[PDB]
Amino acid sequence: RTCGSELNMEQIRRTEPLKYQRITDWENQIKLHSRSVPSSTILIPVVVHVVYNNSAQNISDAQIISQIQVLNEDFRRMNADQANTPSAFANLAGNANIEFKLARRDPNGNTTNGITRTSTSTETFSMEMDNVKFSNLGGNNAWNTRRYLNIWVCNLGDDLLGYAQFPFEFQTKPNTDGVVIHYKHFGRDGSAESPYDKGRTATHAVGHWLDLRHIWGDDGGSCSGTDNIADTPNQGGYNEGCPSFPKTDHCTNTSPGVMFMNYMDYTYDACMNLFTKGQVERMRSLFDTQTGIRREMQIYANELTNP
Ligand SMILES: [Ca+2]
Ligand SMILES: [Ca+2]
Ligand SMILES: [Zn+2]
Repeated sequence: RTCGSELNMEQIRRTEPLKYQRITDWENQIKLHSRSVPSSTILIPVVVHVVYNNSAQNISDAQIISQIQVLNEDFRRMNADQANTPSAFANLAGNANIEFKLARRDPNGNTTNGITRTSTSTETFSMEMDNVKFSNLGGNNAWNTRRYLNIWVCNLGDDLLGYAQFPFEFQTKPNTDGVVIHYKHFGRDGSAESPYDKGRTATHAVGHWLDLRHIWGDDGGSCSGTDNIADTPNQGGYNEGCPSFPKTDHCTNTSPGVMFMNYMDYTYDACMNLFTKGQVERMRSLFDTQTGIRREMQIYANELTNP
């Protein structure tokens, strides 16, 4: 598994002090136990931009709808494989109470099914250029990122499964906010290629878009980086595949060990089955009705997701 949304804090501090200051300011300013975090289901209008250079990349509506279903299961703890969560970690599992719905009104007020399809001469898209997010670079412009979650689906290449933009970048880069997913790994079963065939590449990416970091701290394997979530055990490097429970490492060397089945690890889709309650608090805090960076998304979410 490969994702382009690392936050290697040691590297950022050494090379980009303004970015480092923005992240530390971000972490100092989060108020998880605020009275103005909504208690109700948070509704997210989604628009999926299919950007395709061949027929394989022009994935079906059924395939896209299955991804929306997977997001609703994972973000509402309605995933059947929650039965796989070790009992030692089950008391920490969270229900984000976030719902996703394809948009039914586009930004100019036209009716839509929430899926855009754009043909392109670009053979492979680059995370560095973010070219998939711009019509003039062969991709497709984002839809008002204060009101829609944009999910681009394209050919990212054999190595990258997806990438997201973090919320601390929203103020400086609002037009590229959203998530990009490799077309081979979008939706559940169907055209999705094993072992990333259960729609978890988007769950993981959407977690980044909702302020979560890789559980091991993007620190090359050390015990020094953090994901800023206390209820995710300190972890060395990423886990891949599907380890056996319990897996201990040099950072958490006692049972129940590391939470390799967390969506924010790098394990196979079928190996993942939970967010924690700490991760859920972080995600929902973005919708704080007083200071939540994504609070405007709830104002017209109902109108934008009704035909
Ligand atoms: Ca942690
Ligand atoms: Ca680590
Ligand atoms: Zn990631």
